[PDB]
Amino acid sequence: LKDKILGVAKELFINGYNATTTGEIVKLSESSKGNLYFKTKENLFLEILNIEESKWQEQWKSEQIKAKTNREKFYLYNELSLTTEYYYPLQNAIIEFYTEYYTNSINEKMNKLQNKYIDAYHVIFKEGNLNGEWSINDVNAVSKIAANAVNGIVTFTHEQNINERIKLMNKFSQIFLNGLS
Amino acid sequence: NLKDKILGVAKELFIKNGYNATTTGEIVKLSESSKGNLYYHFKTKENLFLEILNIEESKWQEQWKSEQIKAKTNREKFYLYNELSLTTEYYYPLQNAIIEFYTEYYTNSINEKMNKLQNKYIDAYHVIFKEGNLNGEWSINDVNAVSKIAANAVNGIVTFTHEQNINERIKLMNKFSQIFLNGLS
Ligand SMILES: CCNc1cc2oc3c/c(=[NH+]/CC)c(C)cc-3c(-c3ccccc3C(=O)OCC)c2cc1C
Repeated sequence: LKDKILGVAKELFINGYNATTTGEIVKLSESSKGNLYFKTKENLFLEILNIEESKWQEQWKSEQIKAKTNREKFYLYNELSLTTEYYYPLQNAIIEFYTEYYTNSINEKMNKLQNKYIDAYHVIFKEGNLNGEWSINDVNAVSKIAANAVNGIVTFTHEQNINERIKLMNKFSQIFLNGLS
Repeated sequence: NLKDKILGVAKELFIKNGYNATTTGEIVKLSESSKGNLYYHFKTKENLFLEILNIEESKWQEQWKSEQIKAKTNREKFYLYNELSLTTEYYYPLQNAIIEFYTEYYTNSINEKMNKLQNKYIDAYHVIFKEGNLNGEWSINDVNAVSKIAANAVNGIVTFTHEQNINERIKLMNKFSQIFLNGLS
């Protein structure tokens, strides 16, 4: 029954973490105070990141076959990253959470959510070493970089023409990938 | 000095209490000023904050100009700048008040000046890349884009890697600086 609440949450969060609150989440939704018990707010929010992280991650599975090689897949995952409505449009809300509501158990809990977000790149780079497109020496490192680099392009340019955004991402994808060969 | 005092008191107020918490009345009283003189200079708390952010911006470029003497070549400069940016986040106090503000207003009016404010930060790369071209450290026939990219690539690495110990994160950032810079030839 209580799956309805998440829609108002995902919606509201993408106003921010601070601005949205347990009151708004219930009253603007119609559900008892107790019924919402994921116990804490940071347990609710952290749950939403997974449903959106998964949604994106299965959209990428459904769209990546168009990329024939791994080199194309890298370009594409980064392009698609800009256009998706999953995960990446919450990233602002995380930055607040990252640097405010962080209990020590929450840190370790959502580190698994981090490792999920790199595995897109981990698979790609490993497969490149396999399919013979390049030779990475420390992949899990190079993935952490490519990912966070990319997240940077996506998040910190949410205020200009979308055709341009894609061009800058493409250029990055090209530079980065070339730095490995 | 009543303008500068307000900015100065506002800053330390924001640092201690955060954007949303700090009130105009507090700023007014503690700087021994008046709501009028505040409205005259700044109009809104929204704007006052931007002026602080611009003062700090200039302190940064001032700081950089001094620190970059340490790095001889433009290759070295690029490495060092990206490091400095990474180390910063750990102890910059306005950090938290900036995240509040940034998310509370990104209004096409307020967002206008926030963009103009990042262009000064991008101009740092723009120089490094430009000057590297002239000494022949690389060939970039498109210095403005690659500047935009580098800026946001670094900022992404700084901001979205708040789990590891500082040793590891400097190791990553330099590995990025290595890969990126390498793939320009
Ligand atoms: C020892 C002095 N250390 C400094 C450290 C700083 O760290 C910053 C970290 C950040 N971390 C991510 C949230 C963001 C956004 C801005 C920062 C600024 C900053 C603030 C206002 C305007 C521009 C900048 C800025 O960095 O750009 C200047 C060109 C900043 C400024 C100074 C002086």
